[PDB]
Amino acid sequence: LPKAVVFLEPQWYSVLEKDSVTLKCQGAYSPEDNSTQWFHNESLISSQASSYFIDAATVNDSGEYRCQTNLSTLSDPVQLEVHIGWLLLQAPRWVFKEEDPIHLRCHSWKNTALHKVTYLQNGKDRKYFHHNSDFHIPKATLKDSGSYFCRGLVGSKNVSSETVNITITQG
Repeated sequence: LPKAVVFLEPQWYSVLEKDSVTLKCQGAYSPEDNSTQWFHNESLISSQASSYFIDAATVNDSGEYRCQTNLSTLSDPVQLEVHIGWLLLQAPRWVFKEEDPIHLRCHSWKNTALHKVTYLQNGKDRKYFHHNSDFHIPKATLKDSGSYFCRGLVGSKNVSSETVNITITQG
């Protein structure tokens, strides 16, 4: 009767190439069959462990991920997106409820450092940071809906991220 769940570790749905992602399956097992079945898009993959680890993500790792065990039925789809760029604005989801926490992160490419970071909403500055820190909105309002992106300096390069559209619902 219980359904399995796929968790992303770290919580970000959108990753950049070369990033590490661990997809966890939460299900029930019986001593006879200890394996886990993983599904990429609609196709069965080779991983039989509790957690599927992607050491260095490629564009081919994008898509829907599902999992099931012998005692847990097929899980709901979990989407993973892989981008190529100097910067990326990450969030746990793109749809939030009102009074819900929003954790945004301005993530730069592997082995690169970022400074003079600016988080923007609808073309306007929300928060500036001299050094790379995350952007936290503990309680989301209806004023928090819109187009977000982050801009910063990777050494000398003035680079901006692609747009993420955040939707805020009431119920």
